[PDB]
Amino acid sequence: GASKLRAVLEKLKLSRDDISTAAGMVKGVVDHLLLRLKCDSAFRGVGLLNTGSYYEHVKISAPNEFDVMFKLEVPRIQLEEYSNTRAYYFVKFKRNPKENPLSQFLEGEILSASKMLSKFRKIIKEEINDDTDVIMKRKRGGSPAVTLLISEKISVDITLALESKSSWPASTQEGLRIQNWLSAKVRKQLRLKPFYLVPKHAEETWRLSFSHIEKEILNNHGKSKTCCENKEEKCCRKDCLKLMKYLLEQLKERFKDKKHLDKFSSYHVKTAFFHVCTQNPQDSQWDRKDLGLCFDNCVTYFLQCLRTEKLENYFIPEFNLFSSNLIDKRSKEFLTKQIEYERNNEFPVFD
Ligand SMILES: Cn1nc(-c2cccc(CNC(=O)c3cc(Br)ccc3O)c2)cc1C(=O)O
Ligand SMILES: [Zn+2]
Repeated sequence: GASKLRAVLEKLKLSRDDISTAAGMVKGVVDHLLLRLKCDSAFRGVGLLNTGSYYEHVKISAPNEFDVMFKLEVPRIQLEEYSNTRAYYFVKFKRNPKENPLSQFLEGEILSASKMLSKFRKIIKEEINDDTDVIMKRKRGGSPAVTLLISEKISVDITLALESKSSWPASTQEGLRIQNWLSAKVRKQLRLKPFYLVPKHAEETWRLSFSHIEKEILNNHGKSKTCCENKEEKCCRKDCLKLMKYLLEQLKERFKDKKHLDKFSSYHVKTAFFHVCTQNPQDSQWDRKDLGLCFDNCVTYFLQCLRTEKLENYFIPEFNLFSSNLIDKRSKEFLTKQIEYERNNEFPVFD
C-alpha cells in the first residue's frame, strides 16, 4: 500500500534534480563572501563546512531555499555548560597567544556570540553590493545568522559555526546509540570527527551542531555494508525521512495563519527518525516493498513522543526536545491531532 507515497516521492525527486541555475548564483555569492571574510582580522580562517554544501536544502519542498554553513576553527577551546541545560555552553579561551583572532569579541573570559555576528553581518552587508540583486535581512537573528535573497526566488541562510577538533563534550558521552545498528566501530569513528558550535538561547551561549554526522549516517545507513548499492538490497530509510519532513512542512504551511507549529522543525523529525532506526536496526525492517508500513512506524513513534512529551536529543540524551518549557502542551496536542487526521484520511497534504 505504497502507491500514493511513491508518487509523492517521485514528484519531490523530479523537482530536486531538475536543471536549475540556482546553485550557480549561490556559489558565486558565497565565494565572494569567503574572499572578503578571509581578509578580515577575525575571520581569516573561515571556510565552507563542505565543498559542495552550496546546495544544502533544509526545506525539502522548496528547492530555491539554500542552507549554507561557514566554519571557523577554534583551537584549545574551553566550554562551560550553561545552567545544567546539557546542550548550551559558554565558550572560554585557553589563550596561548591571548591575541587569538577572536579575542576582539571577548567580554571577560567569555566569547560573545552577538558581537561576532554583528561584524560577520556587517562585513557581509557591505560586501553585498560590490552582478546580481543580493538583498539581506536582519530578521530573527541567531541561527540562521544572515539570510540573503538572490534575485526574487533564491534564498540563502548563512550560519556561522565554531569548529573544535577536541573530543565531543561530556554531555554527548552516552548519545549516538548506533552500536546495534551501524556498529560500535562506526560510533568510535564518528566521535573522532570534530564538533561544531552555533549561537542560540533557551545570554551569550553556543549550541552543539551535528549536521555533518547526520549527513554521514544517511550516506551510509545500513546494518549491511552494501545497503542501497543495488536494488536487491534496496531500503526505504531515506524515503521515510523525506516523508516525515514533507508532512511537517505541509502542516507548517497549512497552519501558518495560526501559531501552534512555529516551534517544530525538521530537527524534531530527524531526531525521532533516527530513534526509529535504532529501534529497528535490521535492513530487512526497511524493505522498499514495505514503504507504507515503515513510514507508518515513523509516524506512530513521533505521535507517541508528542503524547508523552518526550523526544530525547539523539546526541545528548538528557535533553528533551518536547519538554514543556520548550514547546507547551497545547502545541504538541495540536500537532498530535493534525497528524492523526492525516493518517486516518490517507494523507491529504500529499496532493
Ligand atoms: C529548535 N532546535 N533546537 C536545536 C538544538 C538544540 C539543542 C541541541 C541541538 C543539537 N543538535 C542535534 O541534535 C542535531 C541532530 C541532528 Br539528527 C542533526 C543536526 C543536529 O545539530 C539542537 C536545533 C533546532 C532547530 O534546528 O530548529
Ligand atoms: Zn539503504
